[PDB]
Amino acid sequence: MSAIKPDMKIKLRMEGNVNGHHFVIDGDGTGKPFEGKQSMDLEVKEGGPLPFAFDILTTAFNRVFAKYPDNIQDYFKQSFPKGYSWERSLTFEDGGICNARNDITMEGDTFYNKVRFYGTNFPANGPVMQKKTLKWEPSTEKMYVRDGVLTGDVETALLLEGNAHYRCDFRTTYKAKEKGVKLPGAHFVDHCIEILSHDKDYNKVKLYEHAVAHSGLPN
Repeated sequence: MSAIKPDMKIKLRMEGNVNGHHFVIDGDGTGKPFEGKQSMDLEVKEGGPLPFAFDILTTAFNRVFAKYPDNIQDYFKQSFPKGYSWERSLTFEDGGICNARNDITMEGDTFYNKVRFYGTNFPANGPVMQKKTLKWEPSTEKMYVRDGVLTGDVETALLLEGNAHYRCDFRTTYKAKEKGVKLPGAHFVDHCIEILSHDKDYNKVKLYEHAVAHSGLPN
């Protein structure tokens, strides 16, 4: 019997600053850790309407919601009940840079998330500050160990209006709270993130993510 139930609740608070614009966003959702699926309702509480593309934030709103096969060590499920934290750099092709972190805890059937998101050096004429993004392309996260730390690299892109892509490189470090959770072997995580619904200025958003771990093969 596991600390992690087939159905778990999610409670989040994000505070952040992009190009000097302060905001606070709350989230409430549910997910299925063993199926690799989560959805959540987000609401901007302060700083709305946001003057930048909501899409830059969405990967910051937990790899516990990833379907892991038996033959890959699941570092994220093994980290509970005490939990884990991640730190992420997002590097955009036009010099925009973000730093995000999440400290994740579990109380009963609920994951609590303390999220911080800091963004700077977005050009005022670029697609983030002009709100020209449409979605993230599905991508594959490469997981590996660097200097004894579990590291995930993604090379991906935002689709823009007008048949263009805006490229972004992600690097995330993941750290169990508990001393002694064994690191996994190198592997991949396929993921897809989608905004299912939104209101006029993206003050209320429903967000969905699906993630599957694998070793790079078909069988």
